[PDB]
Amino acid sequence: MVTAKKDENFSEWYTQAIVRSEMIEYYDISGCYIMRPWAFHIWEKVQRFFDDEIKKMGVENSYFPMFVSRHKLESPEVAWVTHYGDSPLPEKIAIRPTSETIMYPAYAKWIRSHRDLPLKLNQWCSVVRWKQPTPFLRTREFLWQEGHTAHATEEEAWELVLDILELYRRWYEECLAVPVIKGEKSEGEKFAGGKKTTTVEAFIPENGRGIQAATSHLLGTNFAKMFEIEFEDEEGHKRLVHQTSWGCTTRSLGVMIMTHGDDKGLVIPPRVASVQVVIIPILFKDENTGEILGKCRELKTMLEKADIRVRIDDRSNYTPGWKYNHWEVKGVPLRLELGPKDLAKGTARVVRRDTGEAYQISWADLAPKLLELMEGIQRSLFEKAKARLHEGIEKISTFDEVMPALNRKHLVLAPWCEDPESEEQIKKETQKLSEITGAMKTLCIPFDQPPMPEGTKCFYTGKPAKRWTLWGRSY
Amino acid sequence: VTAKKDENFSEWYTQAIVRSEMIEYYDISGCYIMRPWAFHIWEKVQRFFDDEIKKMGVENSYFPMFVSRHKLEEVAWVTHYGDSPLPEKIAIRPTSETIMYPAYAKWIRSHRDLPLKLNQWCSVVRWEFKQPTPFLRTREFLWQEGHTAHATEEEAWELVLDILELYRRWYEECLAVPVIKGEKSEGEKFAGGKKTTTVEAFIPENGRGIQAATSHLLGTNFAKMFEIEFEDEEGHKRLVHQTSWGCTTRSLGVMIMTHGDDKGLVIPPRVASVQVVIIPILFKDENTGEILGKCRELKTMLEKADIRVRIDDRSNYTPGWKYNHWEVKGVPLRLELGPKDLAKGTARVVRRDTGEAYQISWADLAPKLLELMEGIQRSLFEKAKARLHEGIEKISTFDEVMPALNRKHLVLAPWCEDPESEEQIKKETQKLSEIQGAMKTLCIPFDQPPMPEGTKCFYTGKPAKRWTLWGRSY
Ligand code: PRO
Ligand code: PRO
Ligand SMILES: [Cl-]
Ligand SMILES: [Cl-]
Ligand SMILES: [Cl-]
Repeated sequence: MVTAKKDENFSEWYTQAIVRSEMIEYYDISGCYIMRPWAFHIWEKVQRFFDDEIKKMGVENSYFPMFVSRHKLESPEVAWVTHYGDSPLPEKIAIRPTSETIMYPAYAKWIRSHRDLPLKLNQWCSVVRWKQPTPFLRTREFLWQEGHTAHATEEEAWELVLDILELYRRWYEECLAVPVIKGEKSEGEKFAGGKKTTTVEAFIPENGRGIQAATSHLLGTNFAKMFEIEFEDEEGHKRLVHQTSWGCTTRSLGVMIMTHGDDKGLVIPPRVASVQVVIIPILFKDENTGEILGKCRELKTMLEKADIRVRIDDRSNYTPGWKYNHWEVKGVPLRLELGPKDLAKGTARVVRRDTGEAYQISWADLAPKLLELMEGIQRSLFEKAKARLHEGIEKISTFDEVMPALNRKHLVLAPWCEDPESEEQIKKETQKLSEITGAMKTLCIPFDQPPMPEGTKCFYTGKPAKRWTLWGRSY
Repeated sequence: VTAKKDENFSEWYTQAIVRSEMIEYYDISGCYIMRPWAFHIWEKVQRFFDDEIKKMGVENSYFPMFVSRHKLEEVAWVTHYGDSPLPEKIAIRPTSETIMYPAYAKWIRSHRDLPLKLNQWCSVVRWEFKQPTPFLRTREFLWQEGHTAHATEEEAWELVLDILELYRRWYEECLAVPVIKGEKSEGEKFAGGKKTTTVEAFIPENGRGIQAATSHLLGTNFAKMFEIEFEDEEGHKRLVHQTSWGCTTRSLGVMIMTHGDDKGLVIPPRVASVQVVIIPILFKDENTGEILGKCRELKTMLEKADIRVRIDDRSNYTPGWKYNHWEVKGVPLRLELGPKDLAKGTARVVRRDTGEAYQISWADLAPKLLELMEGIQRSLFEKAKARLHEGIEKISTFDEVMPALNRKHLVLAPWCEDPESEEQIKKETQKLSEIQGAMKTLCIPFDQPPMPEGTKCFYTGKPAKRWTLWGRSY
């Protein structure tokens, strides 16, 4: 059971929710965590969804080495292997922080003709980047997928950037039921070396902080010229390829926990629940023990015929109430209870994890009714989170409105001139003002742009505003 | 491929893997990029094995790749991040055991907590490889590693054998590679384990056995080291009985070696990223769409029967070049479509393993190909199975060893299972080859021939316990 309240000590609540649901075991090396099966199931669900979808686009999986040489890599985040035993290595080598400099010389070799394009590769793997750490959200080693494509034209690459971003929106919004906002990163927050970076952003109300949930980069021709990735044209001329890079990590899991967890623990959206329905037989004295177990197995068969993922917790060595607490901590969306009274009526009692509402459902009606309940729960998790997001964003016009909004734990949407030095000035000014990390930075320039009335000044510099921009305190 | 597989096998292997586009080289020695043509085979066997161990209640997990100095008291030391030194150096994991088993000691308290069954899909780094080659001797490789804890030895041993059977199916049903189940000798088992089981394969071209996968009955020794104890139903503290089991991308190497021929790779249809390559008979600048349009219609029809299909419509290569290209990659089936094929409603299909050709009506295309594919798969297995049984000589005395070794064979010999005799045999077989390469045990096969009363060990003279399989090996 969880005892910390989510709206009181949020970080203690998070620690308790992920430990007591058996998702995480803490580790002696700061920022590394053991990922226990209950978490890994969710990761497998979202991985299967994303892997199928990118296969439909013609992306093929591959595996590149986890080590990278000093020359190919050339910064402060990179872990260096420098010794073997007590002897120093002749040349130190790095553990991959990301694989651009690992794959792209191979791309340079593999690409000769426009007939070789597009090249579309993806890798499921872990990476290492070395603030204070948080399980799932900021860890030193994390699991991810990284996709890397090369195209003959820029327009084709950008289309792929946007298709991938849409997939990431589905990953968060259709699987995890986490609303996100699509936008571009500012020039100082984008991938180093790339042309343009797009992103989905999520919000965490309890601390009012924005978090980058996934990114899709138009690399353009910048890496192509640094790695000499050229192809021959139909015309016969040599051209640089146009590249994209895109990645998504186990941060998504943390975002889901924070988004849907409550004072009793996890709430797992049915689309990623390894167990959607847990069937709990109520055995007390020997009150029709075998008939109960048999009817439970029947119900499991019947529900699996509608592709519902069902476990029967018929373990002897635990009490039913213990089983209720266990699967509630764990976040299983639906609990089905069956006792001698329930066998007598031809019904079963069903409790939704998200709200606690109980239903008596006859056996014949179980499958369609539970499908309806699961779709209701998924949709309701999403809509409540989306409402919290809508009320977490203040639209403002001048700098004076910023500190009040931030202190309500809100994001700000403000007209901005998009000058890069102004972002640094704003970060430092908001840090200083919050003293009396507290800094506000750009989360993204949203795709969905309100109208910009003629003569709207930048909310900070007074120069003409270019676009509406989403700022907040960040992860 | 110019090297001949029976005549210069090392060379044949290197040429065949590179010309097949399965791997790419890298600027850090011993590391190889797995390109999709090979990674897809990994993905298929991974999915099969993972489905089957999930049917057993094994669940996947992830453990960090670093180990502290504190917890370790020939490791790779990470000592800096950026230009900044770490306060204390950390290390890259030597074992996963050293990270998982303290966690196991924490998680297991009561008989209620058993059995615990975990698996990890990950990569592994080994820093001392002698001279590298793809899939066999590499600085980094992929694998799965399963670790379980049970309340009794019988349950753990049951799982050891169930996993071994899954491994047999991995090799034999996916990769069409025949393997032999057995238990390792005392001198070749996992160090602190009770019993190690193995599937073994055989490479006829150099006559070497190669270990395909291992499933260990660890017993209670690791439980004693790490204090993985549980309280049983009567209140007593007992030690858990552990198992571990693993299998690696070396499996891909063994498939190459088994099925490849002088033209190059032959990939079993069950795991081939492309099962059917469609080759339009065209030449540059001629494309009117008639031939490519029919090729696309055929692709759609074959994909409806869940056949994995690729069309090679590249303009700059002649059809002969493409035939050679896809044969060197080892696509099981090629479908040639040209002007007469079009003008008569047929297609010409060629099997990669035998070179036999079929003129097939478009209507019959999808059924027939399914048939062809299953045939190819079965044929690949049974031919290899025959080679395996022709490579094993059943002997009785040491006198027969050196001849059999020189026929590039394995020997099945009655043995007293004394470990020192195993190391003596390694030394002598080795000295004899030098004067003309050592011969070790591969396994004691589960399938034991009858042992006539009073048979003596082929080397020591003492009473024989069991028939043991010996050979040179990888
Ligand atoms: O690390 C990143 O952000 C990009 C996207 C995935 C690969 N590299
Ligand atoms: O190295 C081995 O053979 C065993 C397999 C699982 C982990 N360790
Ligand atoms: Cl653009
Ligand atoms: Cl069950
Ligand atoms: Cl020799």
